[PDB]
Amino acid sequence: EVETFAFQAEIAQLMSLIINTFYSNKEIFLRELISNSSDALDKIRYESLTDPSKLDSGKELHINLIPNKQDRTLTIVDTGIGMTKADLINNLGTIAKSGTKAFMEALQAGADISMIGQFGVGFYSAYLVAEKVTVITKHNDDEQYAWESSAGGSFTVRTDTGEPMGRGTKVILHLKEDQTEYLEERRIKEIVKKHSQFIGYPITLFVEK
Ligand SMILES: NC(=O)CCCSc1nc(N)nc(-c2c(Cl)cc3c4c(cccc24)COC3)n1
Repeated sequence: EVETFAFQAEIAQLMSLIINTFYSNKEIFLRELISNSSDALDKIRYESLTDPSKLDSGKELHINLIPNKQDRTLTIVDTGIGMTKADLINNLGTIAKSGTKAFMEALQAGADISMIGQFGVGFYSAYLVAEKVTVITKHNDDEQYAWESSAGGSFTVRTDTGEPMGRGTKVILHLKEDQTEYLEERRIKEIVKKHSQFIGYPITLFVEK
C-alpha cells in the first residue's frame, strides 16, 4: 500500500525555489544532511541516558556516506532516533517547527541558499543535487517506512520491508545527471573536511567495490 500526500503549500514553494534558483554553491547539501544526522544522534544519545533499552536497536552512534556510481546515488545513513510514520509525514510534509517562512522572506532580503540550515529546512537542499530523494527511517516506537519525492508538490509513504535497519534514517539522493561529482571519493572528502570537520560522531566514507 502506497499513500500519496501533498506537501503543505509553503514547503512546495521552498522546494521550487531550491530547484529553480540559479545558485552554484550546491555542495552545502551534504553539510545540511550530516547536521540533521548529528542532531538525530544527539537525540537518541540523550534519551538513552534515562532509558538504556532505547539502545537495544543498536548502541553505535555514527554516520555513513555511501556513494554508488552504478545506481547514481549518494546515501547518508545515521543510527539516530529516526521517525515514526507520523513524525515522517509532519517533518517532511509540513512547515512543522521549521523556519520555512523566515527563509523564503530572507531570500528576498539578501540571504542566500547556503544559509538554509539556520532555518531548520536544510534537508531540502538535497534538491540542489537530486532529482529524487528517498528517506528510509526506523524509530524504536514504530515499523520501518520509506518516504519519497521527486518534488512536483507530492510525496509518498509506504512501509519498507526486506532490508531492516536497527534504528535511524537513510537519505538516498538519486543524483541529477550533471551532479555526479558528488559520487567521487575525493570530492566527498573535500566537502566533509570543509564543512563537517567538527561533527561529534564518526563519519565513514564507504569505498566502492
Ligand atoms: N533531531 C530530532 O529531534 C529528530 C528528528 C527526526 S530523525 C531525523 N534524522 C535525519 N537524519 N533527518 C531528519 C530530517 C529529515 Cl530526513 C527531513 C527534514 C527534517 C526537518 C527537521 C529535522 C529533521 C529532519 C525538517 O526538514 C525536513 N530527521
